[PDB]
Amino acid sequence: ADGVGSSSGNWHCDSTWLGDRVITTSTRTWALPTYNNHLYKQISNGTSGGSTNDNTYFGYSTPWGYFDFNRFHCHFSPRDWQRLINNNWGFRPKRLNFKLFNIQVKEVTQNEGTKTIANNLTSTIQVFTDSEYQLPYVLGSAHQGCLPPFPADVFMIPQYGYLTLNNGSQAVGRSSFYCLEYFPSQMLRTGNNFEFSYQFEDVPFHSSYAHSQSLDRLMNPLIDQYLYYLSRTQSTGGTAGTQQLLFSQAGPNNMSAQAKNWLPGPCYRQQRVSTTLSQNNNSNFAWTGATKYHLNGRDSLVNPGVAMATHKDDEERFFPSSGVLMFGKQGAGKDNVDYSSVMLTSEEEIKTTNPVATEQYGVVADNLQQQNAAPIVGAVNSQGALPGMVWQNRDVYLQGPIWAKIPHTDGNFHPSPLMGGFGLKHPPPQILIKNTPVPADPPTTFSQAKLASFITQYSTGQVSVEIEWELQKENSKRWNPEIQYTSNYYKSTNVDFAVNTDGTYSEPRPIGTRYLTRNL
Amino acid sequence: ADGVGSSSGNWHCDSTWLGDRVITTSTRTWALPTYNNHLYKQISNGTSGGSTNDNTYFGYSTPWGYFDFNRFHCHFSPRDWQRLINNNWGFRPKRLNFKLFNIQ
Amino acid sequence: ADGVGSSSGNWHCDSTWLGDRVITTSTRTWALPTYNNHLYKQISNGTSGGSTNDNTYFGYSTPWGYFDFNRFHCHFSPRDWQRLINNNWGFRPKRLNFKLFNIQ
Amino acid sequence: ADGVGSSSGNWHCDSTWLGDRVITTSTRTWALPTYNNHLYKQISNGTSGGSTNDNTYFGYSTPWGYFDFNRFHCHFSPRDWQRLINNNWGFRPKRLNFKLFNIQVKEVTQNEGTKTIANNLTSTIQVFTDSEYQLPYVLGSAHQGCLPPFPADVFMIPQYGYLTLNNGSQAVGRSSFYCLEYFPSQMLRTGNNFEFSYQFEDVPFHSSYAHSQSLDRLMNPLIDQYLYYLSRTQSTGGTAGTQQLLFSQAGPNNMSAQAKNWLPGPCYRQQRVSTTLSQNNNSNFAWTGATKYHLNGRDSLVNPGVAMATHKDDEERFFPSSGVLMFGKQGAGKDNVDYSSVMLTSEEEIKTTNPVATEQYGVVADNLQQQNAAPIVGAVNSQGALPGMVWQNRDVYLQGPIWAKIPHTDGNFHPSPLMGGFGLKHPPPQILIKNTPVPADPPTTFSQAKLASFITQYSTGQVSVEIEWELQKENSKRWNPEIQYTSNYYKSTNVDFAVNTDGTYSEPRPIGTRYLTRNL
Repeated sequence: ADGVGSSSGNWHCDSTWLGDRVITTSTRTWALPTYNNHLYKQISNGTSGGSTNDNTYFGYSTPWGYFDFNRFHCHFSPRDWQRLINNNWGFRPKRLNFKLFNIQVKEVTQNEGTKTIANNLTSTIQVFTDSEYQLPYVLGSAHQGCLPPFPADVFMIPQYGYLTLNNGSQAVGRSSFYCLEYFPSQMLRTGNNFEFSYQFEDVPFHSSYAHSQSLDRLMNPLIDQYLYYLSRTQSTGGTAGTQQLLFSQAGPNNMSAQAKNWLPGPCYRQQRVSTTLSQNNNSNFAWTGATKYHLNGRDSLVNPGVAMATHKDDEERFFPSSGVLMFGKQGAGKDNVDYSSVMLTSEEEIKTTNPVATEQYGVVADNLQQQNAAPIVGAVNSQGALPGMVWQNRDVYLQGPIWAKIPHTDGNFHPSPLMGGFGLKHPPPQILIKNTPVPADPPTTFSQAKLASFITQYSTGQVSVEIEWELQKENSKRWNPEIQYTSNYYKSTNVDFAVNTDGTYSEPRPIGTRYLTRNL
Repeated sequence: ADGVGSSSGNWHCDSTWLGDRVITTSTRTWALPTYNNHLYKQISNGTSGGSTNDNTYFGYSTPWGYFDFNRFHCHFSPRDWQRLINNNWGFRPKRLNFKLFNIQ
Repeated sequence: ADGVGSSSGNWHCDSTWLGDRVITTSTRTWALPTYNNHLYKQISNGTSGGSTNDNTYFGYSTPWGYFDFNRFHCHFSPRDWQRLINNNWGFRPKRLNFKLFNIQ
Repeated sequence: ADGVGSSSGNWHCDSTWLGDRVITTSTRTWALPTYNNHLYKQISNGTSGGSTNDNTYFGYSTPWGYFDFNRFHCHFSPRDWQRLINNNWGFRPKRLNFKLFNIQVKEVTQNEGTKTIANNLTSTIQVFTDSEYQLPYVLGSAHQGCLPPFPADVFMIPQYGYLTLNNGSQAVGRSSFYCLEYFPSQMLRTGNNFEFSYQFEDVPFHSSYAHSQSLDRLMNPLIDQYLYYLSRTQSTGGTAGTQQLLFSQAGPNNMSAQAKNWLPGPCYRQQRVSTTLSQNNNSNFAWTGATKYHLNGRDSLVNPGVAMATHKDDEERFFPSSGVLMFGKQGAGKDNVDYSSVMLTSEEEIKTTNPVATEQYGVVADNLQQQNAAPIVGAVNSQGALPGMVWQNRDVYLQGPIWAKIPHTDGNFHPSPLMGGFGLKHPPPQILIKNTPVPADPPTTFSQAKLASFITQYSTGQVSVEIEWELQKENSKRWNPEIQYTSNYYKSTNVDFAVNTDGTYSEPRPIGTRYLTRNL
């Protein structure tokens, strides 16, 4: 059986492409510190400080840590991603499998200036998975702390905390406080290992492709319609303008006037920003000119927002202020970092079905005309969903979030995450882990107070997560060649998606999933 | 079997409300020092000192320690206490179960 | 069998809280008059009177009456409502049963 | 089957004396009116009026009525009572059986000055028995409204109401309100009948007998004791009084000094009142000089009190103020009625084991003696229960209550009712009855308000209750004759326990149950 001298598992990273299933397994090495000196702590931010009313919060920061595998590049190598996005229309997860193994718990002490570290063989850790969804589910907010993209990186496990209802910095009566030690957990020593399995609930395949037809152009270019439209309301060419109702059949000449069975997806406008600096207005409109939503007296910037085409044809320089997912390049600052450091994603492929983010949805009439009163047409900046309306969801990326938890609520509309992903009602249960506190020597005379002196301690180990995927094979009679994701053919100082001289891994650009085409 | 590298048990805190039975489990981490340098000692207080006649005693202080779970809040969370006292007229214990494990 | 001198049913008001099911029964005493002297009648309101255009209607008023149990407090006592809303997240009806009896 | 023209049951009054079982059945005719016009009503009394702080209450008066059979003479004829109390030591109920039948519901209306009454054959009544004990249990307070003693009397069913926690006339948050229509009840028309059965929980036989030995006299009159007592602390007869401890054996000469294994029952003193007017003090001490108990700021007279001998030997004129059960003679007023109208019961038979009500329990020392300080002895007026203490319960009467409900509580001491009776934890379930309201003609145009106009209506019928009893036969070797209950041999204007010229039944005297003797 297991013991201090026999390893708890084996390293696995691999991808098994079998028919329609691709099974991706991965493994990393982690280190879990001691957070908050084994304490839960109230954390809050009020408007009495320098903070504003939108930035207030109230919540708790627990000593527990948690594993987050929720980004795609955790599970896919750039070459396995290329096989996926080039050769397949859609993919969805089926089941996953998860393991902790090879647990090394280490005590570390300080004598003057020297440091020394040593195994503690009797120490434990605590691991439970929240499979009844009874805790604040904090995954899916696109926080840092995921497994690294690159299998040779060692990563620090992030601290678990949660937010609760507040009023200002103060808490209200509905505010919940959760004690994570109040669950059953599994205590593991260095010989022990951990495992669980999970099976995804049925979800629509992520549709990875671009339509080969725009929504308005579904017509036959050759044949006229038998339907009529109102072409001309005035007498044409005569010495008088006497109004006369003239009708016409729309056809290849006027295709903007044809009747159509469907409408574009819903529009919620964004502000337009140009990459060229000279064009943008001179002021700071980033927050002020932003598109926000007002909930309970707190203005919240709308990010990334509803899926909407980034820009129209032959304008690549304009992008919606809050609209696009923005990834930073390797080694980029957290605050006020210049444009060249971030990587702006763009949705070109949904221009067909979805309206441009920075432009109006359309035009409606504002008034009832009269012989005296001219007709007036207003702009529709924000448009909810109407019957006969189709749209595309936002695209997933190699760097972006895999799924999200659909909040438990009375109703939702198209419960698909706005960052892109797979909306799940019962998402993969978040896994929590902590170093079991080991006390320093108590006094020899009894004391009621809790023990405030602990041994400085941390643990390390190996974690493996294996997700089975369901692929939708591309079956198409298109004659000409597709567009594929290909690496740059020309020479470069170093390979892309590979280490540099110093060993720093880097991902040069965001890679979306839609290179294939279908008919709209 | 058990050894230096395999843990002796798992953490359990939970409350199972089932019909008329509620089963409350709990777990804590403790530290047991060395009392009296491994000695029994006579202890006493007389009235010959500043003490009065009511406060006199005679007894022994052993090196042994002891577990006391005898308060309610050891076994109940304020929310599990609210389910109890709001929804039920009476309650009595039936049986208990006790474990030490993971000894360092 | 039934007749003029034997009652058609028994009074029932009660609430049976059993596991996940709560079964609420209720009983009332009613009186049904003669409406419209046994007549259907056209009723309407036009804008030619003092009424406005939004308040116009056209319809019929029948001699028939109808039972409406469609409010919650018909079926729940304030104490049975407190057991519901305090101790449970969600509730939905499953089936109902309805009786007229003791007709005078 | 049953109908309007066939009767629902037969009349039964009888007593079956069989071995150790006596089975007493009874039947009466009742009339149940319409109380409160079919309304529950808050009732209260505050101290803001003429009322005092002790007399405040808060509660509700329901339209429902209730059957009370809880007095003995409901179930026993004076001759059946004589067979019981003369020939048997103890008796307890076993089971009962209860029936309503022959239900006549009648409407009554007023035209000018004339009155007219008529059957309503379709009308119902509602009857439930509260067998889960979920209502205020109001039986056992010795209220009026029981079945009449005499089978030929027709009695009016009393109104049901209950009291709840108050503060002043106002109600507190724990105050309960009960709606009796919220139970399942059985609705009966004129053809229907009602029945239920009930089985008494095991109870100690009521001990009906007087002890033939006093508690202190259990000794042998012939033989001395081997034990010694302190007879004399001083030198006797000498020229000096030098204290010397002398001991002696108690015997036939001094039996007050003997050692004894037991003590008398507990004592809570009462004030002594003489029937002779010249002896009593001149003032009104009835309430002021009373023995009361103070509960939640309300002084409550202690009535009848703990069982204690009414008076000692050769004093029949003194009685404890609140101590004795007091029955009124036939046709006596409710308020300030003269002495000759009430019938005072007396406990002679418990003088043996129990202390006299109007006298102290005993004497204890108040101080530690010294050669300087004389010994001081105080009186014990109220004495709780000590180990090695025996007593008798108060006696039941032909007119008095049969049982009581032992309140549901964490603890009780000797849960036997202080009025006398059988304390039951699950007493016979109180039976509630009401006339189902029948509306007067509603208006022809709908109205939200509840229907305030009803048909004036009442019902009548026949009720039967049959109780099986368990007797403890008297088995005794006493040579000489007992004392028996015998009617007056001498002539009189009319028979006792029988009608007078005008048809008025009367019971001339209270009849206790203890004429037999046992050895203490």
